[PDB]
Amino acid sequence: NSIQIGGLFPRGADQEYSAFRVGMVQFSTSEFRLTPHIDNLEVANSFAVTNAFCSQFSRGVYAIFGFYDKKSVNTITSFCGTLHVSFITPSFPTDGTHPFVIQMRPDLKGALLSLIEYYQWDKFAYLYDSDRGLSTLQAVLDSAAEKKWQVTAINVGNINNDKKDETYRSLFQDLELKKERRVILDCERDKVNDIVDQVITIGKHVKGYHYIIANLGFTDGDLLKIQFGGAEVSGFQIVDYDDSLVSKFIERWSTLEEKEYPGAHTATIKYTSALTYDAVQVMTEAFRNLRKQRIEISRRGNAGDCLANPAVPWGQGVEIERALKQVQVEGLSGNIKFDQNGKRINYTINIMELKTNGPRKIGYWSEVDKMVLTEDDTSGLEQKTVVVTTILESPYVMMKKN
Amino acid sequence: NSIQIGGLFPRGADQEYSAFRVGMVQFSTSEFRLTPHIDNLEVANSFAVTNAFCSQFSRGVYAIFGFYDKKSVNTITSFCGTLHVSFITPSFPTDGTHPFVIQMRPDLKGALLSLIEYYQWDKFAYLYDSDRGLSTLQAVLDSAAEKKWQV
Ligand SMILES: CC(=O)N[C@@H]1[C@@H](O)[C@H](O)[C@@H](CO)O[C@H]1O
Repeated sequence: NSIQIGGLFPRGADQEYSAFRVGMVQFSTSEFRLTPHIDNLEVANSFAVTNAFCSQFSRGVYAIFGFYDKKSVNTITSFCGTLHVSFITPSFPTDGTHPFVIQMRPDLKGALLSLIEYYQWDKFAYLYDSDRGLSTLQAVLDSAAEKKWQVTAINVGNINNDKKDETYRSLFQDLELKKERRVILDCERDKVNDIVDQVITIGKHVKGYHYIIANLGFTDGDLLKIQFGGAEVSGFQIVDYDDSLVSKFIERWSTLEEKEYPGAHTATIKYTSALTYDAVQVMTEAFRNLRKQRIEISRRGNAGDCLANPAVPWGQGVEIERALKQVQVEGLSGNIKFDQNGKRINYTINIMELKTNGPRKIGYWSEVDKMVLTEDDTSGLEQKTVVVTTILESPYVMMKKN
Repeated sequence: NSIQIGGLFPRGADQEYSAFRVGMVQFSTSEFRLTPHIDNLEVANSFAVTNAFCSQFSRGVYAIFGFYDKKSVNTITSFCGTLHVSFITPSFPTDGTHPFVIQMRPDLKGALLSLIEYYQWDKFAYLYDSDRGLSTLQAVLDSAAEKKWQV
């Protein structure tokens, strides 16, 4: 029953962890029940990640669930490659094929490239943050030559917070040199709200400007401050609140007490936390399929010191990989299915534009069909005031007497 | 007075290791010396670098000369940054202020940003590989808007 797993959670991720415990209750059965070992660490420091991963490998876990930053992702991936320990995470996908990793986050690259091709953009800005890797940036730069775009790529990530008001105003005066009106905010939701706060201050949110929020959590941030500005805003949504399964989860989620489960009394859930809840369901059904297939997975003895030289890989970790990558269930992220590399496949991402009446589902793409949604004939406000420009020159346009 | 040192060298790098051996003989003095432990490894595997760093730390070296890739660099920086071990490298610099690291290679990007200015280039082609990295590519793109370049 007690199947041991390793848990690595950042120190600022409250809702992301509280989503893990709710998954532990919803998916626990009488056949068996997972026994997590949790340690809160600074995810950026890779030595602590190395120390914590070895702190789990010694205790004899069968799988590990955690996170990584740009600095620490290499530590996880290579340790899990030689030790055959399976790793499930909601953090960004690796920049290539890495085994013994189960990346719950879907590949956003195919969404953004297509979304730009829908709007027929041939010149746009792209403010990226290295915190989530430059895999998305390498794609737009690669596709810049095929479709003859002219990208204005600015590493907005490396900035300090005490000179933040001076440099952000200094940034848009550089974006003003080309008269740029098409920006892509490839940042995490926190930096987005920091950018959006400065966009209103200088006043670049009026009729004409068009932004893209290039992350899976469009509705997760605060969007009411540029909703009435007039500038069109796009984004991506993976946590579909239209579906019934989520509507059931939100009912139970909306009621819970916020003292025991921090960050849970709201009506929405972050795409990080939502994937955590679904990550439990993958680890559940994986060991469940290990029972039905009659496979022995318990450790023969002590795992030992992780720095084992020569390197010792336990053979029964392979079947845990093969069982994890055969899971095909339904959750908050639509269909959840994994390829031989652990990348999400068969998935569905919604495209949301911000209008006057709040968020609105307008499009969706798939790894086999792009930009399909036809059509959003329902809803619809039917309101528009066209802007006509002219010049005061007689007799075409003259001011009246009174 | 035999001082012990951690030596981290990749496999395909032979002349680099040659130069290290030459430097020791040229600078070794009569009253103290450098006693290196040389772990030849593949620099890309983060576990290997971790495994090799601890083999040097347990042997009790006083400083470590080595290299790093795009992947393994963060393994070195945090490991030395917490253990206070000194690391000396000719690999490309750290994108930031990481202590206990001695970067022998100087900052090339500032020079390239200036040379492009001298030739008065306004549109050009930039070729790069993701293996070495992209910090210079981040730099040319950082000043492509500021200086009106069509990269
Ligand atoms: C070919 C295939 O497997 N299609 C499935 C579809 O049947 C299912 O309704 C949906 C759930 O979101 O996920 C898709 O991947």
